[PDB]
Amino acid sequence: IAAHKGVNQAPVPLKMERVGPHDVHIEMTAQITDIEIDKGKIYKAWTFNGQAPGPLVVVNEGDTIHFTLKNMDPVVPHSMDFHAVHASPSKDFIDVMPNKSGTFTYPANKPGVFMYHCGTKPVLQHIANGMHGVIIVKPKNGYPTDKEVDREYVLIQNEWYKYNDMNDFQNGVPSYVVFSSKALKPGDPNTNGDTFTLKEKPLLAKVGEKIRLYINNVGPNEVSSFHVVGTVFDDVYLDGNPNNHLQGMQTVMLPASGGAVVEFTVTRPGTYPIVTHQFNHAQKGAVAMLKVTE
Amino acid sequence: IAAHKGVNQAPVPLKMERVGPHDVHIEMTAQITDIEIDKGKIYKAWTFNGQAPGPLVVVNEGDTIHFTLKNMDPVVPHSMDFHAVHASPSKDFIDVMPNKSGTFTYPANKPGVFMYHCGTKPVLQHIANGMHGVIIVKPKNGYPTDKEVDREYVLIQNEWYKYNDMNDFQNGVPSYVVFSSKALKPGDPNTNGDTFTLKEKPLLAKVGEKIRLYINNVGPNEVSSFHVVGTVFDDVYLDGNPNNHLQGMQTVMLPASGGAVVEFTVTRPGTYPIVTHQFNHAQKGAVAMLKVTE
Amino acid sequence: IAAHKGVNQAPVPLKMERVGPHDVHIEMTAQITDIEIDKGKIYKAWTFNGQAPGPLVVVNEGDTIHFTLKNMDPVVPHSMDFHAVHASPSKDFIDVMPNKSGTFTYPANKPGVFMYHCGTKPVLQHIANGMHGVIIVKPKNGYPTDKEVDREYVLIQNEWYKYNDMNDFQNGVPSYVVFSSKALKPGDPNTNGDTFTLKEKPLLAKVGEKIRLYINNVGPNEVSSFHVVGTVFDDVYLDGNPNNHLQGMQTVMLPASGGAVVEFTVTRPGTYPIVTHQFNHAQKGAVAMLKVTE
Ligand SMILES: [Cu+2]
Ligand SMILES: [Cu+2]
Ligand SMILES: [Cu+2]
Ligand SMILES: [Cu+2]
Ligand SMILES: [Cu+2]
Ligand SMILES: [Cu+2]
Ligand SMILES: [Cu+2]
Ligand SMILES: [Cu+2]
Ligand SMILES: [Cu+2]
Ligand SMILES: [Cu+2]
Ligand SMILES: [Cu+2]
Ligand SMILES: [Cu+2]
Ligand SMILES: [Cu+2]
Ligand SMILES: [Cu+2]
Ligand SMILES: [Cu+2]
Ligand SMILES: [Cu+2]
Ligand SMILES: [Cu+2]
Ligand SMILES: [Cu+2]
Repeated sequence: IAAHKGVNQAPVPLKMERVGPHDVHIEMTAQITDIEIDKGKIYKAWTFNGQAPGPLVVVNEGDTIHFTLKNMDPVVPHSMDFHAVHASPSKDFIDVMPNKSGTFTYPANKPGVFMYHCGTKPVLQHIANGMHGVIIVKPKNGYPTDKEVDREYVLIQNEWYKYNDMNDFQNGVPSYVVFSSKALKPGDPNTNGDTFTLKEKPLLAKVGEKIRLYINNVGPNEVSSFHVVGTVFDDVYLDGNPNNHLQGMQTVMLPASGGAVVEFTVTRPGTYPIVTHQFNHAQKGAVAMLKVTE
Repeated sequence: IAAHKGVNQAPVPLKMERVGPHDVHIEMTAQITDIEIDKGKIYKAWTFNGQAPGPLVVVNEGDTIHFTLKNMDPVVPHSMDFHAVHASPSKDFIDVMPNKSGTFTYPANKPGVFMYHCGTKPVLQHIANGMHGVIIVKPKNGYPTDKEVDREYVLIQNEWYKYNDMNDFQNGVPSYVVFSSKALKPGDPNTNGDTFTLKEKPLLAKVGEKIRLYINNVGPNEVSSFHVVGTVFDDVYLDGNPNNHLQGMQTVMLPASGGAVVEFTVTRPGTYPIVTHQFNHAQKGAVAMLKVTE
Repeated sequence: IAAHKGVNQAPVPLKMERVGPHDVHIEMTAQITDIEIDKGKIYKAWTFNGQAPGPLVVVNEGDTIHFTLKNMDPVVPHSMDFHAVHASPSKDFIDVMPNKSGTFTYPANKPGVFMYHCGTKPVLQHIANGMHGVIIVKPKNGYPTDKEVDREYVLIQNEWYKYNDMNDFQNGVPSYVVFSSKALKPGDPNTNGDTFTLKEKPLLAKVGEKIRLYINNVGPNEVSSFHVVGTVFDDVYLDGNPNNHLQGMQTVMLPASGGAVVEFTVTRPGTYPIVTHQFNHAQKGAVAMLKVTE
């Protein structure tokens, strides 16, 4: 795209504020940002807020979201689809033209770990070029294992293909498959989907802790066989709904767009890889590390 | 196949009749029929009854099926495998030669949404060329959410490859991935697996309704990440068994041959896409629409 | 690998012995062994004990495993990762150099049907060349359907690619996809992952029996749509955990590394194919047979 040549828009922080007991304002941008997806490889991503996956959004079950999208792309229209919400797609997930803004409103009345993404046609193009992320909706009455959890992180899986290559997006294998982590609390890491960051700067935990991961596989195209080496998931909630409650799973199957809450215990000091167990994807990037110390 | 050149056998209606409180007769054909799978693209499909996927079959839990297959193919043998039934494959799913008929009998004692398909070797060839469909077995005591449902439809996912190309069927990506809908009640649409019909003639619903979809992914080869844009599934029954009961799922993972009953609420007027969220498949056809009016 | 040319190390039996009420010794080898994976096709596999998948391991829930690996490979390091155990990967799943041994100790405190595999980098290479298998951990209080089961077998799914070809392992479709069976009791078959053995020498059962299969899909890369032709699974326990309890499933979705216990009834005499319903995989080998007699 000739209007993207040389464009590298600095990342902009997510803006969010609660405006009532059950109402929240969220304010994101669509923007064109260079991301290093593998060592030496820059992808001029289409993003929300200059991150891909986009910034983490967390709301409470029952919250109405009043969402604004500011489109900084000079030429391409963008939009937002949150999987958390009940909405009319053809009224509420519509395009925002270059250099304009749009505001849309809709309720999040289901707890869980939901994908969000651009919904502009062709959707595959928009998601593959980087316009994906996660919204977590916290359950009103929690999960039944809340009191057992010591520490929590967010992980997102995505793929990268040949740059803006529709034929590759539809017909090709991924070039890279990657994890990212998005921050829940001050001090947590906040990364982009790349092959290396969570290997070189592992997530951190303490011996004996029960870890919860909020996870989503945003695709665009692949399913994920999510596994943590050296442990067994004690509890799994499919899509993060507390009712969907599995126990003792070695590996969690995630459809494209699928989420889960998983919880496991790290019993001994050491570094614990986190993988998709489709090992062609692992090999192409999708390995994160959790370093567990005394 | 030289004996298929120029062959285009008109579709024949499914014949079905109840012959006892727990016994039903079903009568299908195997036939060679030209189907438009994408605009301008004809596939000379191998079919049941001149539809691909084949016609919908609905029986009650406990019904014995007395199934007859009339093979109208001039040269290729065909057969029937219903996933609903308990049967001896090597006695009851056997071939019916060109211009002959065979009758087989077997019980459907498990509720759910089951694939059926030809079982002639090589099975991949027979399923890929179009010999697939769905049988629904209705549970004796229903589903626990029956009283909440306003409206229901059947959707089937399948793939199409290069015409009768075994190498492509085994080694290639799909050319097209498509939905079809099969009628449950008078007036419902009844379509074939193509890229466009359920975009141009959407399924219809009313604002506020709870929708149930009977869904099956017949493959042959891919798994499906089934999602309805702008809603969350309130309830999911895996394989349509009322015991397998998930809640609040954004996306349902379907193995090849896998089914589900899913239920969701459409809260606002508009058009709601229905997709597999493996967006390379979506892009290659697998998008249906649900138009929701006042 | 020049040091593997001409190498074909005879298979060595698994050594296992109980050394306390909750402690077991296991002793395996890593070795280079020619396996016939399809008729006329030899793969010089990297294996545990000269079988691929490796030998079956069965322990009780609560057992500590004291595992020894003897590396007979003349040049490549190997390791062991059991999905059953809680362990520090970077202390307990470490490499054993050529012509050396290592002993590692760790608890299996979760019931189920777990993958094991080499964990040497690049893991994809080690798993693809044959270093995979299953450990079953038997639940302390069984499964609730134990008393209904007549007969049981173990089945494992894996893929084979172009020989030791990293590009193919990461980017290519499988050449073959295969089942194997591993013995639980004297007289049961014990086979390697190949296209033909369980077609030519089917598993055996009697009319009317309820069959349990312990199943795992070891990948490396594909997911599995597991189905038995001519029946419906009465009960399914995901990952073999008795809590994860589905009913009436036609087809069970298995992630890569994913397991299950499945149970079904064979009602009539005949031969019952067992497949992955991703029929491109079936066609490339992944069909086993169960011959059911009076
Ligand atoms: Cu309130
Ligand atoms: Cu507002
Ligand atoms: Cu966009
Ligand atoms: Cu979506
Ligand atoms: Cu792929
Ligand atoms: Cu703790
Ligand atoms: Cu009766
Ligand atoms: Cu009859
Ligand atoms: Cu046929
Ligand atoms: Cu089948
Ligand atoms: Cu494909
Ligand atoms: Cu209603
Ligand atoms: Cu004891
Ligand atoms: Cu010992
Ligand atoms: Cu190894
Ligand atoms: Cu593993
Ligand atoms: Cu493949
Ligand atoms: Cu019995």
